[PDB]
Amino acid sequence: AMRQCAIYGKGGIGKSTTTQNLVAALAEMGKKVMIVGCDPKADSTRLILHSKAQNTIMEMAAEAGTVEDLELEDVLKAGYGGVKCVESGGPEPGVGCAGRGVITAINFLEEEGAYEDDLDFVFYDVLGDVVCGGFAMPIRENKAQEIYIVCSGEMMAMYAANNISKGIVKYANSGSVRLGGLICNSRNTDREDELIIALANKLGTQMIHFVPRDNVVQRAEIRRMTVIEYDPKAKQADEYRALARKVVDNKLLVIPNPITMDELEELLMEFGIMEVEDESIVG
Amino acid sequence: AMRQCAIYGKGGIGKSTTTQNLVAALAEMGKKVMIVGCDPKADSTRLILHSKAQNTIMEMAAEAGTVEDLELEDVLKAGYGGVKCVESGGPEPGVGCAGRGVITAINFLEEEGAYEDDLDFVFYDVLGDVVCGGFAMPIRENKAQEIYIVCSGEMMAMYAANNISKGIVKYANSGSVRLGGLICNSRNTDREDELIIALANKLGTQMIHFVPRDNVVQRAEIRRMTVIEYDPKAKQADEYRALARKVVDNKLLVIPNPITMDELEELLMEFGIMEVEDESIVG
Ligand SMILES: Nc1ncnc2c1ncn2[C@@H]1O[C@H](COP(=O)(O)OP(=O)(O)O)[C@@H](O)[C@H]1O
Ligand SMILES: Nc1ncnc2c1ncn2[C@@H]1O[C@H](COP(=O)(O)OP(=O)(O)O)[C@@H](O)[C@H]1O
Ligand SMILES: [Mg+2]
Ligand SMILES: [Mg+2]
Repeated sequence: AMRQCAIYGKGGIGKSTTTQNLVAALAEMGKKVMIVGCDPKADSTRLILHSKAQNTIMEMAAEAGTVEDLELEDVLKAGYGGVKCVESGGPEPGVGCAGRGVITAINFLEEEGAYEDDLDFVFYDVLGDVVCGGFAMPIRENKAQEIYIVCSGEMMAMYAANNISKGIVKYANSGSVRLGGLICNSRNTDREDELIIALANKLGTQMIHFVPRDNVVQRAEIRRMTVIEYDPKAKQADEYRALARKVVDNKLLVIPNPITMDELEELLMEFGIMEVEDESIVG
Repeated sequence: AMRQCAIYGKGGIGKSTTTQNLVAALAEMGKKVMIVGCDPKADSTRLILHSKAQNTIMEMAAEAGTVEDLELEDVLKAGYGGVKCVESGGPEPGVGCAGRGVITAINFLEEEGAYEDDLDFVFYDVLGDVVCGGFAMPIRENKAQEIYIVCSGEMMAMYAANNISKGIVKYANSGSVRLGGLICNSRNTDREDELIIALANKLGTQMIHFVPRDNVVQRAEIRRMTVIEYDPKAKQADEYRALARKVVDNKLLVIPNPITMDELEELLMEFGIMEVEDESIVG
């Protein structure tokens, strides 16, 4: 068996940091994992590969001739813990559709047998600011059964979580795409954990983990590593191991109940997030 | 004469707060302004209209029959300082193209003569996480001559600024779309002003204003107002008046020089943004 998972969320919310660290923790447990980068930023695999980034399927297809010309053994790259890595890429700004590379990449990986019987997990790291074109494809075409949304007490982050949830509902008449959980990537603000638990409950899911804000992430990433590899003893390494454990153990996969903007505003005001003057722990 | 301006930037960076406050300051000066919301979040006019939000052209066209059926006098709404307001709207998550409403809205406003000879400014408030479909239309179809990008020391915010700049370059062989400036929306971090000045210089533009992080924004917005209307004496009201003055006075409109991710990473490391442990002013 293999579990096809996607990590969605607004830009800069922590999808790639959270995904690569979660996947490093899964590899540390003995899981076989593939990361498929589905964000035009195309740095979703750099911490596994110890690299600047990774050349994209779009770039490699352009050099080879066509995508069907590429070899999977030439495309996939293995890094920390034997984690397999691939980047979709996408057109330059202002051209066609920012998500078109995701469609090409997932279809190529499926056609060429990348989904080996011994993989335990695939994680798609997907841009979530718009739910359309190739960014919607993992939901619309039933590629990722378990959606985990990285979010925070930020209105935009919660709005994005709600829109991804609407996408899941839209396509629920076929396939098996479900919301698996919210991951709160901390803004170091009072009652943020309570806020995302409350949002999860309104959507019908759970807050699968509260990831603290820890500057060790900046120190590991300057060195192109996951915290798991950079400092296995770090407090934050144990946080990603806890998230990985709860993902492995998770059995709650729902058709979510999207909320109104009235409900989103009520949550923010209920937990006093917009009335906070300073961080929970200054420094 | 009228100046067609667009405010771009990543989600949650401060486009709508900055645009509505800038435009309130322009109205306070005696300028005639229209805001065109080009973000599916569709809350780009609520602080001018004292409102929850505004019904969108897509919503109103669906109720009327077709868009060509709508009357401009029924669509535009005036709020604080006589500022005229309209929202594009867009399809539900998972459908067609998130930006399609922007195309319909701008074409309708142009056809129906919304661009009255007495308007001094139009501001499009445009989603900037992807530069494609209707989100690219204001650049591709020469609708906004002056692009101002709201950004911060956040890598994602600078990446977005660079991608919007690539879009401007892509379409520079026709029309007159130019980069007018970066607006730094402060994260209360050391040397962030210096970082965005340095980014502006590499792109060939300027940092037109450094907008401080001020919790008075949360207090005004809870009451559905700009800071300009909520508290005309506020320190932050004078910040938006300074931005408005520099926009009125700006004559630097360039074809930008997009940078590499290497250059973006070099900027972050040069100004020590990722090595900071606490905010510049705690609290
Ligand atoms: N838990 C965390 N603590 C500290 N910094 C974090 C944490 N999670 C993410 N970051 C930082 O936040 C920024 C954005 O994270 P990233 O995963 O690249 O976002 P996305 O992939 O959603 O655009 C990066 O600078 C990253 O190092
Ligand atoms: N200068 C500022 N100081 C304090 N809060 C701000 C400031 N600018 C924006 N905000 C807040 O940041 C959030 C996002 O701003 P918004 O303009 O809605 O972003 P966007 O339109 O780019 O998605 C809102 O909660 C807004 O009140
Ligand atoms: Mg990423
Ligand atoms: Mg907005």
